[PDB]
Amino acid sequence: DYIYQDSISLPWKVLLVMLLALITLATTLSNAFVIATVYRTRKLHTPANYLIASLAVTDLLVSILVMPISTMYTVTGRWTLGQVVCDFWLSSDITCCTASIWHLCVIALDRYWAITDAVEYSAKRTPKRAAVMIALVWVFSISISLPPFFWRQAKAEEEVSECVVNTDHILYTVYSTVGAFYFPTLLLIALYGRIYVEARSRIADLEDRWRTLEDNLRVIERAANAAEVREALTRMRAAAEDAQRATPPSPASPEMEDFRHGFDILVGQIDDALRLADEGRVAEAQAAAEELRTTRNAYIQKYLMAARERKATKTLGIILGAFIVCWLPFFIISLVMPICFHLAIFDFFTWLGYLNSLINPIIYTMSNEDFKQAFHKLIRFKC
Amino acid sequence: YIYQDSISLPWKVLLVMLLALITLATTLSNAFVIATVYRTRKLHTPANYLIASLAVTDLLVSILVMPISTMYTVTGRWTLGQVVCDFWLSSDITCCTASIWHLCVIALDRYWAITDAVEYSAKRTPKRAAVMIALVWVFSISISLPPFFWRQAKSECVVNTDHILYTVYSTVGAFYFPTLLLIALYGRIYVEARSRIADLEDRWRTLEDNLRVIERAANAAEVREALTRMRAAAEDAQRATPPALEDRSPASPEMEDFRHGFDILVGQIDDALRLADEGRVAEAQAAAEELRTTRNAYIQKYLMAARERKATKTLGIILGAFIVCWLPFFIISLVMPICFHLAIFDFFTWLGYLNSLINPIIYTMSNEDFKQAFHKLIRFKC
Ligand SMILES: CSc1ccc2c(c1)[C@@H](N1CCN(C)CC1)Cc1ccccc1S2
Ligand SMILES: CSc1ccc2c(c1)[C@@H](N1CCN(C)CC1)Cc1ccccc1S2
Repeated sequence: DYIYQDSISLPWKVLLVMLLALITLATTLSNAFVIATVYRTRKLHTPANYLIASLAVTDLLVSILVMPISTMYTVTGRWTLGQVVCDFWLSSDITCCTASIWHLCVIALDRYWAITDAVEYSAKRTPKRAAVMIALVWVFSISISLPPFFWRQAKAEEEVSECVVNTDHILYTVYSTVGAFYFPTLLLIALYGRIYVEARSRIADLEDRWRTLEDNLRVIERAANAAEVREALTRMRAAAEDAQRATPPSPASPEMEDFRHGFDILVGQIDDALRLADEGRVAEAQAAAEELRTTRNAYIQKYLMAARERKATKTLGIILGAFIVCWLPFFIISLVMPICFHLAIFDFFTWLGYLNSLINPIIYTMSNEDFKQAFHKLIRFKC
Repeated sequence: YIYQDSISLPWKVLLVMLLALITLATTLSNAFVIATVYRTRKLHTPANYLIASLAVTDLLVSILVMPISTMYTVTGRWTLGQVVCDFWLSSDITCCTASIWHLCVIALDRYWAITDAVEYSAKRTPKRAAVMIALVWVFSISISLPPFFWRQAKSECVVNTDHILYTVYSTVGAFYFPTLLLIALYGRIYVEARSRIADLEDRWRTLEDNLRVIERAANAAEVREALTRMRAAAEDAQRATPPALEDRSPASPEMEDFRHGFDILVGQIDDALRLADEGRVAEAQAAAEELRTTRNAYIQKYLMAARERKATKTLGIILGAFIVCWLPFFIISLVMPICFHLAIFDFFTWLGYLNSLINPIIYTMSNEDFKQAFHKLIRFKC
């Protein structure tokens, strides 16, 4: 029994409490940054952003209930706080960190329902629905941490020298590891590959509907009779109609209302250029095609931003990517620990795992343009 | 565009040849085991009954799954229709699931055989082994049952991706959960074995040093002090039961020989203590020379514990191979939806099936009962 913390000198001990309390703080500020931004901004009050808020709540509770106590226990190498504190430290640590994974999946589940059931769930999605999901996330995270302590009743010790999870029951060693990490993690990897292709699909959908509207504008311009024109317009009508069915979705930006109003305008123009041929004016419908092209240049160069909506999916992929690299090495290494300086690196991937609670809100700021401007506004880098 | 069409007929033939070889080798290997168990009277145990039902499982892969797979892989098309695609996946999922869970039920028996060695030796019957077999199959079934329960409501054969819920639940409950169970049950028993060898490897160091002492000892106080600690070492060696024999029957003939061997050696310590009371010391040093000869014969024979830890390691090679077989399938399966690629996905499916071959061949290579059973069959020995 040799604690390696003793070999590490006082200069580095200080640097490490400094560094870890920095991380602890950086996490306390970043997640507080998000929760305030959501609550204060009326624009952002959505069942979508509540999940994002309750995620930062969770990651904030790591920087509060877990991370500073870890800061002590990691640097020192001994647990001075006793048994009942060792209890709630692990309980909160598993529960918070569990809830942060399950808030991610409840987020991606809402994003799954926002697309596939876009028609259905837009009515179903209330704050109550977002709230009940949040409640079950915490409640599950609790009942993951609840089993170790029900069993602890047989032995009682006056003094405590160390605080790590119970390895007595293998049953709840696996159950926790999987139920808390593996299961909802693999869930998110599945919900990403799901929605990544969904985005890839609906963009090919509308890009093909654009090639319809693009080529048929060339047809109307080049068509020498009234029949080839209406033929183009009828294929443009059914294309704009089909394109309308598929919509990108969370705060729906003013620009996006403008591309949907850009379609109702465009369909308004297809209805007029048909009335123009009914009036018998063909070379006018070829001037109405010069018109549609200007509406195209107005709204569709702006629609070259549905291409951004697909990239807004990739950012959740980067969360998933970061999330994994953070926690997985812990869960890789934790199972090999009994067989396998080594205890130093186990302590490391716990912090690397806690580092997710920092990394989750900073991504939203970098990725999401709502928060980035909220961010630029606070420090005043952008007027 | 299906790439099976680009692959030429000569290689098509080599691949049905290779896969049907694997299909056969698996049909042969697992039948080899099941026959050996039933036929050998020595081997009839609830322990090997589990080992048999594992080979049963792996045999059903070489039957229900592998020859049908052999076709669908080489051609690239499923000609057999809907109701066949149903039972092919059902059997494939159920068998391959049962093979992971027969492994864990094996390691669960090995866990209860060691840690609860006192308790479970009475609890372990064939009935106890059998009910476990049943729940293994039953679980494996109810993993394959949901796709079909749900399709009732509403050219190629692959698993249902409609419910992401049961895409995951199946992937985890059938593979990830019990695999991680086995990795945990191995790290459990690997250290458990390391512990019981270290206990008695330390007891060896006690009785060795105290023999140096008594050989270098000049007094009755120093000798009797040595003898008391040698007695209590044998008594404290008796609280700890040995791992090779805990997996055996607790009352085995080999076990009584090491416990009676302790009673002999302690009986020898009782005379050399009584010898010091009479005032005879250098006679106890003729008695100490006597102790060394007896101890070496008994300890070199019990030095088969170097073997018990290694008999655990053979499950470690199974766990190791098993994972290397199936994991790449489960690595790739999650990356497939996003990410020529379908060629290698088909490959780790066969590499996964290759486990059904690799499981019984290990028992032969590892277990010395089968190795001799094998040499006898083919007439390897003159
Ligand atoms: C096999 S040991 C094990 C099993 C389950 C869980 C953990 C560790 C948990 N640790 C983290 C480190 N902390 C010092 C103790 C609790 C890791 C985690 C992370 C995120 C969500 C849920 C969980 S549950
Ligand atoms: C995400 S796709 C998926 C999900 C669950 C399972 C499989 C595949 C299973 N495959 C293998 C290939 N075979 C053609 C069909 C069944 C693989 C396997 C292997 C061992 C034990 C249980 C299982 S259950």
